[PDB]
Amino acid sequence: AYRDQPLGELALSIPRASALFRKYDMDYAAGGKQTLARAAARKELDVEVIEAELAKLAEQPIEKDWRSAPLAEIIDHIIVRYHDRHREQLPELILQATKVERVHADKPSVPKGLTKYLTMLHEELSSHMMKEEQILFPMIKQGMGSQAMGPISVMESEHDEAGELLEVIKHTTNNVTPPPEACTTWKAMYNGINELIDDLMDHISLENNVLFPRALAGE
Ligand SMILES: [O]
Ligand SMILES: [Zn+2]
Ligand SMILES: [Zn+2]
Repeated sequence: AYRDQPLGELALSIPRASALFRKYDMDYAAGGKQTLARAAARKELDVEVIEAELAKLAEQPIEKDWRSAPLAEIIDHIIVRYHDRHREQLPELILQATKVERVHADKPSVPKGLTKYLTMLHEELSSHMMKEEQILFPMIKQGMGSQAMGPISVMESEHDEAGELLEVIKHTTNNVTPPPEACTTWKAMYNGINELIDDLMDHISLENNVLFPRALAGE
């Protein structure tokens, strides 16, 4: 009965359900408590079609269940797979945007402002990830999460803010769709933005749907 399960649960139990949700712009990362039925109702989408899509994906076995992994292992994975990867992706994308805005400034379809908006995202992310790595994650590792509800809600507010900056980047790039005039840098950059959105959503999902709720529950 997938329509009745929360998005976050579905994304964690069905391999690549996250990619299905991305296609429909369903926020499983910050909106993970919503039922699929609700999220579908909000978007005016046929849930039965989405349920069939999920059933086909569930045919693949699941590769690794983060729902049961120890919190310290989740944290080290976040740092290596997501935090450090964002520290490399974003500056690359900023450089590519700088060049595109420079060279194609006079094309009517150029994504004007993209360099600044990627830089804003990068700046918010850098300070956010440092708070996590230096202050919050160490306390969660020592089993102190159930006394950290204040801090954790602050981090979830910051995840929501990063979500808003993603929407701005989407808006500036026509939902990350290159015009017919785009060169290979411009196309590659848009592919990299999509990759960044994928990773960021999986990163935030892992924190909002697994790490933080388990830590608050006393792990
Ligand atoms: O994060
Ligand atoms: Zn993080
Ligand atoms: Zn975070």
